[PDB]
Amino acid sequence: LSKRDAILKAAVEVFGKKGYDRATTDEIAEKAGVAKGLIFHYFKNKEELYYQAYMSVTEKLQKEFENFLMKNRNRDIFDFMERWIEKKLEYSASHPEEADFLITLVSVDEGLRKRILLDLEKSQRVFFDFVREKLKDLDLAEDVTEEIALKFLMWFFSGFEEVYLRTYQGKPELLKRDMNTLVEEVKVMLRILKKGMTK
Amino acid sequence: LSKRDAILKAAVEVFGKKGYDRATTDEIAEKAGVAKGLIFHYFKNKEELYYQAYMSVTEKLQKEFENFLMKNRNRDIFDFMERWIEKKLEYSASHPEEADFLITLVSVDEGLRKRILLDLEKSQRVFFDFVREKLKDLDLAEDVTEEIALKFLMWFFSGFEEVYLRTYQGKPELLKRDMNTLVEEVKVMLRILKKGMTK
Repeated sequence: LSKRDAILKAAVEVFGKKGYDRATTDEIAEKAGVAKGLIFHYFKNKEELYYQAYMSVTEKLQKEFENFLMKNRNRDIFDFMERWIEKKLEYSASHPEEADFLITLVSVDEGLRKRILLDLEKSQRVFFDFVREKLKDLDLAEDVTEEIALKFLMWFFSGFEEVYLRTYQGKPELLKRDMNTLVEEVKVMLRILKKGMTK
Repeated sequence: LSKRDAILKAAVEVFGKKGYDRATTDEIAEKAGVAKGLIFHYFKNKEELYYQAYMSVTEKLQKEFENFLMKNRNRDIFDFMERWIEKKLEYSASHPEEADFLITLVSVDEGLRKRILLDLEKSQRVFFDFVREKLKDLDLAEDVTEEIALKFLMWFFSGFEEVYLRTYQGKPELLKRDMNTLVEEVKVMLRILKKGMTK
């Protein structure tokens, strides 16, 4: 790995296990196998290191979505979103160090947290842009405008993300035990969205 | 008003405008028209005062729901939830001092915030207990179990609450301008839930 990459990897691991406040650059350097001074060669400070690590992990998730989109782009949008949720769930289950790291954002210093939040937003754009265009292929139910359909999905996915985080954060074995039941539930919920939004 | 009630009223007003950290008991006493020492006669400290004020406002919202339930209990559950959302929205718009106060919870000291969060939960129980029993009257769509139906509603309402707060907190004039469009959207979304969940 390049020195920059070894550091970012170790940073994801140390921030994940210790949290933002208690993590030290000294700890990250040790984990990465580099002199303590090297962290400051590549990164201004702990804040910039955290930010770059958060961006590296987000970029990875963007890349997983890109790959999914190219392979599933012809599917009906409900079938597509269902499969994407299954893929997301399997990703989180198989990348526990990344998931642990991502949840630390809650407790990051207000300045850095504020600076980050919007980056994540910019980074889901492709998904909802896709949904918007694919809603155009549907025979939408009476009174269901393309705007209402998109807003409804946004709000439901927001609520699902919120409950998922509350339920599973820090609990990988619980997620492993619940996965099958969760997938079954997702399949049904996407069929409720399909049936309620289309004629 | 009783001395206790005058204080709680003023507390809702001062915490709403100044926030938890910057609000002082001295300011609340002045607002309430009582000697500074009286606050400590009724309340142990600022934390207990905030807690009792949050509970007083929550009790009020419980009472508004109770009144609604008794007057609308025979309605189909989708018609019922739609009308309840309309009533909630009109309440928030007509009680801006209460809404301003409620949103301060985010920034309350961790100990008190943790102690409070669950109280709000216990306090929406009647609603979801009602929804659970009323889902029994429906001819649910294939694959839609009463458990999946309840979870889907919970998650959607969570996402709606989250976006509403983000959009409208501190912005009463924006809510006033958007109300009509928001109500129209709610009517359609509840019809999508009805159509997707029932045969």
